[PDB]
Amino acid sequence: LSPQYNWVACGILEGGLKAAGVLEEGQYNRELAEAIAAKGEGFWTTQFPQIGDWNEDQAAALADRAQTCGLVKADT
Ligand SMILES: C[As](C)(=O)[O-]
Ligand SMILES: C[As](C)(=O)[O-]
Ligand SMILES: [Zn+2]
Ligand SMILES: [Zn+2]
Ligand SMILES: [Zn+2]
Ligand SMILES: [Zn+2]
Ligand SMILES: [Zn+2]
Repeated sequence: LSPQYNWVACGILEGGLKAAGVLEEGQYNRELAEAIAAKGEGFWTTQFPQIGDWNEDQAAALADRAQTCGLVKADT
């Protein structure tokens, strides 16, 4: 795994997610995704469905990085 997947980078991720206040104990991938997407919900995402799409796709990407870092549990 390239330098972007070690426990250091993963630490930065966890730090980031705790700073955003989206990460919580016993959390699942999908839960975290909804949380990340809820934080960027507002004017741009409602008035523009595509930005809404982008938002959720990023949230999805981050929750996945989080899952690989073992920050959140796999879906059931
Ligand atoms: C060990 As902890 C406070 O990041 O769940
Ligand atoms: C997997 As955790 C949020 O207890 O460091
Ligand atoms: Zn914990
Ligand atoms: Zn998309
Ligand atoms: Zn949606
Ligand atoms: Zn995914
Ligand atoms: Zn932790």
